[PDB]
Amino acid sequence: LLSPLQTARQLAAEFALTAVERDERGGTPKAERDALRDSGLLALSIPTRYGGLGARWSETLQVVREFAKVDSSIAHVFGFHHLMLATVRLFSRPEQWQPWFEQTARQNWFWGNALNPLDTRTVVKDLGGWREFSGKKSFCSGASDSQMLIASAVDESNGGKLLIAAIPSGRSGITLHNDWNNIGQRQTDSGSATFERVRVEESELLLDPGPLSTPFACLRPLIAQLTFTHMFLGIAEGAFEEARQYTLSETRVWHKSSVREVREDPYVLAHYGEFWVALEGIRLLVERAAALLDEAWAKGPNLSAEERGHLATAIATAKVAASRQGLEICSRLFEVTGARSTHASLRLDRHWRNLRTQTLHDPLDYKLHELGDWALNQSLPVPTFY
Amino acid sequence: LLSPLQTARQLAAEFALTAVERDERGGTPKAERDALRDSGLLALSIPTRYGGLGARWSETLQVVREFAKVDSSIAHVFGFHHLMLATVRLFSRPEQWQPWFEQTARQNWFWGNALNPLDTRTVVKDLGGWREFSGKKSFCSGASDSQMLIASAVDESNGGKLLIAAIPSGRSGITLHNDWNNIGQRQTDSGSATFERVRVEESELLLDPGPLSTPFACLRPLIAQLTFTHMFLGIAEGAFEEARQYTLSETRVWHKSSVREVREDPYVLAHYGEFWVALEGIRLLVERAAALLDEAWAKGPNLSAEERGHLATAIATAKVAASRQGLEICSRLFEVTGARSTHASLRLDRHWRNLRTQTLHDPLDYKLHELGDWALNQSLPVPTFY
Amino acid sequence: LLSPLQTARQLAAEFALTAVERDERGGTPKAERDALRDSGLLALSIPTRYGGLGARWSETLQVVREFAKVDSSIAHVFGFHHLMLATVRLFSRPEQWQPWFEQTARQNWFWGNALNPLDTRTVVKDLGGWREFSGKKSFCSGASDSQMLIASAVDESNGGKLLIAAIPSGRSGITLHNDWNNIGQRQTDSGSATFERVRVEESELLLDPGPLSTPFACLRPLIAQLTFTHMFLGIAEGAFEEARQYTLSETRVWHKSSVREVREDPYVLAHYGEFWVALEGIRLLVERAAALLDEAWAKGPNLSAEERGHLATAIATAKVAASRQGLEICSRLFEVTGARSTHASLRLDRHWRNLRTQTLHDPLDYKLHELGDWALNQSLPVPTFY
Amino acid sequence: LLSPLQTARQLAAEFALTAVERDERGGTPKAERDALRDSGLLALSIPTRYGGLGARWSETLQVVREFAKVDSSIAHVFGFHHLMLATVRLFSRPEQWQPWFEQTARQNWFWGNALNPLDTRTVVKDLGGWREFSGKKSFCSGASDSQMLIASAVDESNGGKLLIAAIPSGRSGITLHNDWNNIGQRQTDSGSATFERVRVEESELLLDPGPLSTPFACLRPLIAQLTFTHMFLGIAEGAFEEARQYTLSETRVWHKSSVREVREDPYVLAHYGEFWVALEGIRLLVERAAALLDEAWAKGPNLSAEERGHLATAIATAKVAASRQGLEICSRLFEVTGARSTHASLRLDRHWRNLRTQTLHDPLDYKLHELGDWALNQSLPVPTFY
Repeated sequence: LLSPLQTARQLAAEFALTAVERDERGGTPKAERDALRDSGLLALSIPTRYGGLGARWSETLQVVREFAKVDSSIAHVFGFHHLMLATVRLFSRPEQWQPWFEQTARQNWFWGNALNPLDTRTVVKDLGGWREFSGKKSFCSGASDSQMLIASAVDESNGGKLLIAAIPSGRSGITLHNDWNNIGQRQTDSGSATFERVRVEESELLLDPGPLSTPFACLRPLIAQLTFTHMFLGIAEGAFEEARQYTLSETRVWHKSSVREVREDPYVLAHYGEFWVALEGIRLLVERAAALLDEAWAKGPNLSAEERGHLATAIATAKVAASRQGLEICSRLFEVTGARSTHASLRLDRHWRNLRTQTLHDPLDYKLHELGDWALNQSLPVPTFY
Repeated sequence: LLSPLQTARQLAAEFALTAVERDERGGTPKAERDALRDSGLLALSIPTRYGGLGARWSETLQVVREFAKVDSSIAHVFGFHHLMLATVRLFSRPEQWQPWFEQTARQNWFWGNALNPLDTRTVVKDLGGWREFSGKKSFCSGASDSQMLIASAVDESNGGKLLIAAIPSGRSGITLHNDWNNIGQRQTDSGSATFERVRVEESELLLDPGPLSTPFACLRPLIAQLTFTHMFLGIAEGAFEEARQYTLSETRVWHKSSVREVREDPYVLAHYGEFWVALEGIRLLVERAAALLDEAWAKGPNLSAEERGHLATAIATAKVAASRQGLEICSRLFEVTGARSTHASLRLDRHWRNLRTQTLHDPLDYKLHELGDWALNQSLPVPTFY
Repeated sequence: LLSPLQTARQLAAEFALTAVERDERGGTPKAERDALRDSGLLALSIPTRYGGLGARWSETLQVVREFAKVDSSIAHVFGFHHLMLATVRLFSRPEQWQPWFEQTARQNWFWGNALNPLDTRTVVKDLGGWREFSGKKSFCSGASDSQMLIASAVDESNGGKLLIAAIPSGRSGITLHNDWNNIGQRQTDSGSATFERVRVEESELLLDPGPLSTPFACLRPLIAQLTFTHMFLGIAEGAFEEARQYTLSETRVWHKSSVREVREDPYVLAHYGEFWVALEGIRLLVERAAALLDEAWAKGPNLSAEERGHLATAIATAKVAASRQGLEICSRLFEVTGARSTHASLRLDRHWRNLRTQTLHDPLDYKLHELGDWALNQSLPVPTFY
Repeated sequence: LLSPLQTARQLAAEFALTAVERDERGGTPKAERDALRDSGLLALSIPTRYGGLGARWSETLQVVREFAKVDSSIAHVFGFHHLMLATVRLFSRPEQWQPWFEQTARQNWFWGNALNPLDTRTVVKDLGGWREFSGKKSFCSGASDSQMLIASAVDESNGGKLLIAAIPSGRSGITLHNDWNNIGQRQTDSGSATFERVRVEESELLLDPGPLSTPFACLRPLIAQLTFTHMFLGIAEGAFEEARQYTLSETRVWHKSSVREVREDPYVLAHYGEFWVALEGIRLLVERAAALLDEAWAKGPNLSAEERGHLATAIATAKVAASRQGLEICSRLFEVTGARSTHASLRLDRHWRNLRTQTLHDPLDYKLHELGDWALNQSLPVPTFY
């Protein structure tokens, strides 16, 4: 009866009831992941001809942003789920990803991450008709309580070429350790995994056209980067709104203030003006990047390298603004909520913690280096794994 | 044969040949204003039915922004000219502004500013069938070398209510001092004037609906504020482009640098990345406000107070970002141009000086206060004179 | 055999072995407080003629700063203990504070805080030869596991004047709730308490000269403010040292870096240069304020209001720099420690959490307001309760 | 009748009467340089046994700071004059610098700069008993209206080794072009020069111990760096004080302000609090560097490399804070002086211009790299020319 956005807004209102408790507990949010299974949003990005909803990427990422306002962990695993589907859609043949799309929309499969282009501990051995992955991996976001995984391994014999495959999460030889113990993103299950002679069929390798091939295939790392960017904006929007309610309800004026109510304090209003200017700038940069992704995705295999590069620059521009100005909002909001807002039962610092931990996996200094290379030299970004 | 934007860019190229020498000289850019007269751009905002070009406000403000990249003083007087035309359009009867629009488009009249809501020195005396303005005025931007002026006066008999009129710039009793001597905006002719029993006919009064009346009439201060905003963006864009060319042509690497060329220095590239993130955020905010102005203007006298309020918030949001981040670009650009870019023949500081002097008339602390009142209390800004 | 600074450093080393686990646990650090009892440092500020160690305030605050580098909660309760001793020294007669100094140095009494000038719930009733406190109090830092408390109450019969007393922490009618549950300062025991007809003798009242009386007595709020300031500097120094060791031991260079080791990465070195500039500025400001406190304290009751005012300005100046630049260090350090430094077993965010929660009780916007009133108008700050 | 500091304060009060006019004119401040000749301050740094005043370096640099508050150009040439005397004192034999010291104190010689370790256009040829310098030089601060110059040349035959000499400014073959045309430091005469077969005696070469030899000799670039640092603080202190007088005298409240007078506006006072916190931090860092220079200078040829390095780090720390926070003060002060403070007759932007132009010859990014190398790796700075 409701559109995807309304369905996501209804789920997020329910997630918000337990978001503070679940930040303290951590672990796997089994009940929340089951609600995502039952809502049908796991097929949001799948076209209608496969039983999906057929949303544009801007709409899919809008839901990730909506979840990140109340629960950035749920947003992370949800956004990564659609990133895994985008991975098989871009790296494999239609004979592969079409059945995967159909089965996902029908059985509500949850896709987790086991792909790390820097963790080289997992290697692949060829046994003729099948492959075997062996080694350890780190940062396996969404691996727990998932049906499918995107797993990677290095060749060693082929100069260390990276190999990507789509395998069931419960396949023999895969061990999810569930050792994720972080200060933020505490319910993304980004722990480690162990692969011991994990059989991989040739029909499960994502080779045509494979990673980092056509500019269309090179949308994969950009989708990953723009997924985090929508999460960052959502975190800041959620921290801003929760700070707004605390200021208006349970915040007393400083005893030296000239205003009787905190709604009219000049310094408080100045802080809120700063938050607004920052958020409005981030919103437009993120949404423009989302619109450019929609138009680039529509090009399909005809996508040009120049258009891919202009999209990469727009995404990184939004990601820098979302990272820096978003983190400043999550810290400065305490100056308008008051000394009583630091009570442990509120966990108001969770927004800063979640944003602080995720903005580190992609150092801002090297993104500014790339944006400056474009601004000064008109150099397009080089396609690499995210 | 050429669109107004192409005509503006062609003028801006010629203006740039003398912009540095004219910044030192100050005074009235008479040759540059005569080029605007012969270009037809003085009728840009006038609808085609009155002999004008019929551009939307976003297109007119884009030309203001394009002139500001090379000559912010010309952009200032050009934007204020169209602001004066919007003043009679919004405040007076069609029997008044229609002939004014017709004669302006036909004779290329240059409209100047003699309106100062915060200067109480000019008073109006009612003689019966006509009135007379008497007093002193300051900040009369574009008054010199103009054909018409928007002049204001206070009625000390009616509690000090402000009265606005449109009178010929050379009417008996009007004396222009040409004492404009400022560190920035040095060719805006913003000196002082003296009114000695200047006759004002009743037909020249802007009374129906008059200033600060309907939401449509309350677009006048927003157009003024958005005109400065496009100028602020243009100044920053011009300083960026000029710094870019200097970095690529004359700047030498520091002797202790790691790169052999300044194009690859990581600190230089990081600075340009910061400039790009800042500029892209300003550009989207400014263009978004321009689009809402187009949509608001199209409503005409059916414009609601709520839609006017959302436009005011969008304009102020873009003005804060353009003012703060723009001035930071005009200062930090010297860190990538080098110690030899401060030669007085280049006047590279003129962008900073122009932006620094103009951001003072609208103090940012009170704009942040207004934006915070909306962000926290959802209070729409009260329409006032700009 | 060891100086007090050497004894403090030796304790700080042992405290650091469990500081991370105790930050998660919260509650009362009973073992750490017993170590302070056996170390003799509870008599650090007491003159040698009363059995104490006779340190100057700069030396006592240096120990607070040294404890804050590894355990800001212990530094908080340790600094407040000496603040309570300064309270009776400045507010009461020598016939009162001399025996208190003697017994404290001889029995290693731990003095806690029950003073809250902004909590009007505790009232005093005059029964004739004695009085009784009744009401509820919050933010009772160091009240648990303490021998003496500085308690306050309001006299609703005399216009609400605040009355301060020094009473045993275990006197009949005093109930400690131990409900302190905060994101930071998690072992300061700053929970709430309830006073049920708690008898207070006239000899226990701090009336001569009493609070906010002479300039010498007005040093009490400045000592409190400077105690937090040394804690803020210590937190930032501790976070810096811990980030330094992590950078040199566990941090790995970004895969797109230009250096083979993280020690030579230009962005990493630039961050550490910013931390050094920030820390050196804070250190000098804090130590300069400590020196003026020593000189002010030496004047005794001959202290002038002007010298007290210049000290207040120097302390607030150092507190602003320590608060703002300190918190920035605690956040930006993650950009040089890396994505693997956010593991929950390290609790590297504890420095930010501790500093973020404590800077809220003294809002910086009003400290800047006070400092501007001196910088512009040369107006000395009015002595008030801290 | 007056001490050096009082004499400098009396000169600076007279310089301030014409500082605004002379910023516009530029050129050589002949009258002001003659006042320095007549005051005896040109012998401030010369010991008493040579007819000088015998000031410590902290006192000499204090005068440079005092001049920079009213006239940064005069401060620059005055500070460089004593830097030239320090050059012969550190690089040459007492048989050379002692007569130079005596003649300077007796005849009030003004020493100018012609030393540029990066401008390699001036070469030296050996003719047996004498040398000849030939080439062009840039940035010859204080060369005009001077009696002695420190001139440098490259050997070419000895692998390009730099050679430094002290020669009379009016020697045959030297041509001072007086083409200094800059946006700031407009009266330092930092134009170019031409050397055509300029004879240099062997007794005029500064070779024992020569440049960059002993750690004591390596104080020369540190004195140069600390001279600029005192100038930067003086510029910011002077801009702050001139802004203070304008705010209190001729600054109107914003018409939307709640305060009746500008002395009590909350945003204005906040800005002044920010200025105070910044200035106080810079003052302590600069003065601590000045004290360390005094103690290092007293070591003489016994100065250790470690003590020289710790001084270099302290100086650079003060220089970064003085450069960045000083420039921010010179820009932000316009937000408290108002829109009427940008009048060209005030030249209030001259403080920002002077500081902006000088902070570029020593890029802050590479100083932070050096301070970070110490903060992280305990690496002392490498002695190089300034």
